[PDB]
Amino acid sequence: SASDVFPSSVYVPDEWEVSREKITLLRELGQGSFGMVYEGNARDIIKGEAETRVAVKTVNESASLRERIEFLNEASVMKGFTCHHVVRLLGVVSKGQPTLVVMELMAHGDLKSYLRSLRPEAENNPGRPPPTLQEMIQMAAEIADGMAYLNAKKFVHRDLAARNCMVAHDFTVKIGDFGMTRDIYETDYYRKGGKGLLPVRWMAPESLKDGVFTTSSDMWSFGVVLWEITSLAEQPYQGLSNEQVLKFVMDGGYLDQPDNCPERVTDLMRMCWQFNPNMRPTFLEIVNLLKDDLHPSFPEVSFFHSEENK
Amino acid sequence: SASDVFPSSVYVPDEWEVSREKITLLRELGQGSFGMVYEGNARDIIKGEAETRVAVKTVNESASLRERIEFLNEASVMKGFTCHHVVRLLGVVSKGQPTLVVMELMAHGDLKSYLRSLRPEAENNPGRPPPTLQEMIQMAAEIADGMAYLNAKKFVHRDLAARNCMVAHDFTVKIGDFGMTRDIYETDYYRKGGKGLLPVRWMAPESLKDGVFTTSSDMWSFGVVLWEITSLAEQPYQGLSNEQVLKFVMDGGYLDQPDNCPERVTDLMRMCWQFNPNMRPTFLEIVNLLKDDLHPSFPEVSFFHSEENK
Ligand SMILES: Nc1ncnc2c1ncn2[C@@H]1O[C@H](COP(=O)(O)OP(=O)(O)CP(=O)(O)O)[C@@H](O)[C@H]1O
Ligand SMILES: Nc1ncnc2c1ncn2[C@@H]1O[C@H](COP(=O)(O)OP(=O)(O)CP(=O)(O)O)[C@@H](O)[C@H]1O
Ligand SMILES: [Mg+2]
Ligand SMILES: [Mg+2]
Ligand SMILES: [Mg+2]
Ligand SMILES: [Mg+2]
Repeated sequence: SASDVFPSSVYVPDEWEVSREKITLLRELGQGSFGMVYEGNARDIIKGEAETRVAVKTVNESASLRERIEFLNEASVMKGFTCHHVVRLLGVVSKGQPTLVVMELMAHGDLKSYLRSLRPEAENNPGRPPPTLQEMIQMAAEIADGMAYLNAKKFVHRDLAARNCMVAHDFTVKIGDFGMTRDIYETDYYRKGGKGLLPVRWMAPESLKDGVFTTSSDMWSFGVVLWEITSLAEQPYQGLSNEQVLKFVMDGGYLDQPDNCPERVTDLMRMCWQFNPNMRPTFLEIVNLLKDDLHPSFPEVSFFHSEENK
Repeated sequence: SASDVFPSSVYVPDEWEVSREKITLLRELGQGSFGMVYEGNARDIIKGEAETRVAVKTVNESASLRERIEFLNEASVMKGFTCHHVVRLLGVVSKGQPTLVVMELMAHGDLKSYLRSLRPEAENNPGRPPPTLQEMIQMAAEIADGMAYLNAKKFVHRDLAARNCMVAHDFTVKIGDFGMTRDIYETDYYRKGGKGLLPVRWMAPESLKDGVFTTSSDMWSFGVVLWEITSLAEQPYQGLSNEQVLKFVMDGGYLDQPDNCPERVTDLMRMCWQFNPNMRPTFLEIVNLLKDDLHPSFPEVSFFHSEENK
């Protein structure tokens, strides 16, 4: 026997582990500043499905230690989430280099790019109109549901923005990009000490001031996401500097409604941009304002309608 | 930088990992033939709970390679289950020796021992009567619910018996012991080639004959569990040899009702012991026969009543 060598050498297998050769990579779907996203195809990673289209997130070998730490923690938080409106983790490859994070493919990429492509002028226009009021309401409901779920799990996303909302083949939007996501179970807030690049244009006054992040500051970013949707992904506060935005927002400033913004959307933004974080709605309330005019499938898949929303 | 060393050395942390020093062990709750079960106490393994009473499963260093393999696979299947009527995995310790599997404490141990302790004669009698009809129906419903869940997840337990049903502080019974559990997703059965000690007294005729195991053969074992409950954990087929049991059951034999067995319990056994596996009920049907006379909390916690039972 070599049963003494066993507990030393083979450990409890990680459920999430997929064998590297099961992954075939097709093309680049995105370059971050240190993170590649590929479209790919995977053999036998979902029970019953012989092959599964997928997105594969990696970090380049130029990744800093901090970047590797963050990707590592992004990978872990994703393991805990199961929601139709949150980008699904499907597997991890940790045996060898590079480390792959395998996720459901969101075929139309991120919302920001998607919105910009729907500008009439866009060189990459897909041949359909910009979003209808209906579609914008459906988008908002999906995003808020997904955010509602994460808040029910006691995480604050901290980086909600159209660039981090992913759009599927059927046009369903889902929250992605959990690098900045923090557990808030014990205290209901996450406080950040000083230095650390986070985009000030999506941030709540209190976060700008005290580095405090709550589900209510996610609500602030949600308003900015509504704004991107109704402006087809303009730059918020164009022609002001980050520094100028910081001051303005901390003083009570916020964005204007985009031209011809629907009154319903405008109304949600006003709620999102209440200075007092206590006064902003919850994501569950957002979904509740929208629930009567959504696709019929929404109740069958949403977090809001599920039993888990106890 | 040493960012090149990182992907080599630190991997995605396993969510289930608990640090060994968080575990304090109090006393032995059971010796298997190669597996210790301890009562213990764990610091900070459930969010919100400062300390958690627990059961800790290990294997001794005398464990064979096959035994270590099995414990390893028992640990993995448990990771996938979340049901009030299935013994909950809480964590694993894989850093160092020995490997610990940390589970919810089932304070009254296993049903078999529990039943025997309720015999009036028992030296270890706790000072309460044997189980009432009501309590036996509640037990049966809990076990069938738990088995219903596992079947919904496409696993066949293969070793259901009072010795593997665990009894909690509040007297709730839950399925445990997944060493023999097999995935049946693709085919709906698991076939076993020849050698491998499995107790013939809990087994279906077709399993005895063809080494085939289905949810319907789990239903067979469920009947035997009803029998143990109504006989206060007698030996099934006492005074016959395994060999004799094999032949008898394969021929159409089964157990007699125990003395003064309730007609309701008798009725379930008859269903469980239909020779044709197609003719036996499903665990969901069992729970459905029992649902109107169960504790009020049953619908709030059961698999049967949950949305997941889609
Ligand atoms: N699951 C998925 N399916 C399809 N495309 C995806 C995808 N995840 C990301 N992408 C594409 O790649 C781009 C970058 O994605 P993501 O937001 O995950 O990268 P990132 O480099 O910003 C992560 P971080 O902010 O933690 O460094 C997205 O804007 C999107 O178009
Ligand atoms: N979660 C738990 N809480 C309390 N006691 C437990 C327990 N799990 C097991 N025990 C006690 O230890 C005994 C052995 O438990 P278990 O059925 O897991 O051991 P085993 O050695 O039979 C596993 P295997 O069949 O895979 O080798 C049980 O009959 C029970 O009394
Ligand atoms: Mg990036
Ligand atoms: Mg991003
Ligand atoms: Mg044992
Ligand atoms: Mg056992």
